[PDB]
Amino acid sequence: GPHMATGQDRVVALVDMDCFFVQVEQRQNPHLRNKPCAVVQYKSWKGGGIIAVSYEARAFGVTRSMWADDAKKLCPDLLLAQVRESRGKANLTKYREASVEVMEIMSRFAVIERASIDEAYVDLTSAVQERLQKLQGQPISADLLPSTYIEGLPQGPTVQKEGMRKQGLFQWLDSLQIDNLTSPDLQLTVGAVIVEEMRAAIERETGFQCSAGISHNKVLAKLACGLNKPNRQTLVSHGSVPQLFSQMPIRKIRSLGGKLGASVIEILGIEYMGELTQFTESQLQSHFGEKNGSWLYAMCRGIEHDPVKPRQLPKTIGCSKNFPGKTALATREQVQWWLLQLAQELEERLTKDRNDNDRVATQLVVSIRVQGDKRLSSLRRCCALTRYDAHKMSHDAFTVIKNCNTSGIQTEWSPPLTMLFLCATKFSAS
DNA sequence: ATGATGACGCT
DNA sequence: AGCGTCAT
Ligand SMILES: Nc1ccn([C@@H]2O[C@H](COP(=O)(O)OP(=O)(O)OP(=O)(O)O)[C@@H](O)[C@@H]2O)c(=O)n1
Ligand SMILES: [Ca+2]
Ligand SMILES: [K+]
Repeated sequence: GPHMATGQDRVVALVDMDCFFVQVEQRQNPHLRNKPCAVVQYKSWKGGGIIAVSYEARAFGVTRSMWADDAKKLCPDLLLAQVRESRGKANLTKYREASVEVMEIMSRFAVIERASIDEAYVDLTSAVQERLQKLQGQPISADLLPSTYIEGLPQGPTVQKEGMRKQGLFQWLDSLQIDNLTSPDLQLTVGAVIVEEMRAAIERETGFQCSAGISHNKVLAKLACGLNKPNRQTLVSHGSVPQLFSQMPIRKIRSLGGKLGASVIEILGIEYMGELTQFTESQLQSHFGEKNGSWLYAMCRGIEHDPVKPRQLPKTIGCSKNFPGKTALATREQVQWWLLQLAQELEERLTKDRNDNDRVATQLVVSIRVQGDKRLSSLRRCCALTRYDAHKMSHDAFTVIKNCNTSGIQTEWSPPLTMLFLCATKFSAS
């Protein structure tokens, strides 16, 4: 009752760019705009691997991981943009720089947590409180929420998508208590107004469209963002959670998409997030551990406490290349040349990072895979990163992995290497 | 022969 | 430290 927390203390938004890599290429090349198109890397094996897909192309069944030769069988007019290749490997610099453009814009509105190349969480609690004061109780016009969906509405006693959307928005606004400044539903609505403004600024200043979710925590904001894509935003209120979760497959909630979520389903004999409410917290802790059990107990009620962490820059800077099947590295010369290739790209990115961001990495992580292992990584070793010098970094990487060579011959490498990875970590201010 | 990333938990 | 999970 009066002491039962409802997890309505914050306003959190998740902003996610639509078909990011595709939009980056379509901004650069206007011939790709408003067309079925995809982004592909490499080209020789089966036309290249598709890594991003425009919504027009998704209508034909094109998906990520598809070989482009196979995507062309579903969508013969599919247009393709190729990832840049430098020093023999895919180079994602264009997308990292486009990401910085977006993140710097969102940072004007609030402190962000950079979750990925194209996603950021925003804690809007303070900004909402401010905007509510600037209001002083005037109602919020539907005109301020032109691309907002209210999940769960319309409901109660038109056949077009936008008609639905407006009907739900009208019901939501008509029931709002704009007089109470601590009403959570009011706070979410003002949050959504701000997110409309943020999304308009991103589009105005970059050309890029995005979707967003607005709720009271990160999991609900992420789920919300996915409900109405592309180019729309969705508000998921605390009150909408019971119905939303009642048919929500457990795997759709962030962190439950893998083995843990599969075990929740199998051990408890359930399918949907809402079914978790019927277990005590101690029961869930007994099955899934103290941390996971408490998290599930709260999360299935719409409650989660993970803070939006103030972090706009990535914590690691890594360079990786696979050498699949027949191309696995079988000579010391090969291993050494590719370590140098990776190390040169890493040196370039590290020097740029140090000039831009006033920090220096202090640890170099080297990771390899040997032919035969089902695990993505077969060995990971660290060494000191004392100088931004590619030849030194590649020599140190070789020193820390060279005893993996089963070969009795000095020149050969066995088993051959199917993956090389160099990662700079443990940043210090400079 | 998906590939190239990136954050965080466990021991 | 080194490995694994989960995600873009
Ligand atoms: N396995 C994956 C995943 C992502 N990505 C990259 O991260 C970007 C954002 O990932 P995403 O949000 O999951 O997908 P999206 O392309 O933005 O499309 P949308 O968000 O559904 O509109 C993609 O554009 C790139 O394809 C990559 O490389 N491999
Ligand atoms: Ca996206
Ligand atoms: K994303």
